[PDB]
Amino acid sequence: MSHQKIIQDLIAWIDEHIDQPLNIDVVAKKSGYSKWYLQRMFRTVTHQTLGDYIRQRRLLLAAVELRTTERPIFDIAMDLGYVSQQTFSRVFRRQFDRTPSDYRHRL
DNA sequence: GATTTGATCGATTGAGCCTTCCAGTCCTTCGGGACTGGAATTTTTTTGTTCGGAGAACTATAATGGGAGCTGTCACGGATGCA
Repeated sequence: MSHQKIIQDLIAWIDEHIDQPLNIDVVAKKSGYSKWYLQRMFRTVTHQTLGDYIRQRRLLLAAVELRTTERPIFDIAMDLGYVSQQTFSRVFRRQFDRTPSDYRHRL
């Protein structure tokens, strides 16, 4: 099996258990690889970060789960990768130049 | 609820550490799928012998008419063949 098939399955791996408390080290058990072999191969194809990749969409899916539902932000930290809200809001201001609170108020 | 700061898990990746994925080439080895001579075997028809079989003429005292066990009791009738 060539390597361009695996990252097609690696992105067919991730988007189904984002509401789960998921990490990179369980991907390496499911893909059988080591913990380090995931992060070299993503740069030949995407030229982005795969360590922050599973952390990017826990903003992007909390950009619709907070947006559609009436969920408050202090349960997003304990499940979607963090421990407190003071770090979750900072990753948003580097990505899309916004704060989480005034992200919904903009119709 | 929005942000400011210290260090540390992870690992931005960079090199550095190690055999297999598999086209099938080829190998010496060997009984199968090619039909075969030659040698054995067994009938399958063929040849022949011969004992019984079986067909056949002849048998010269004189012998000159059978019945031979039948039909033991249906009676009514419809045409018949005489008369």
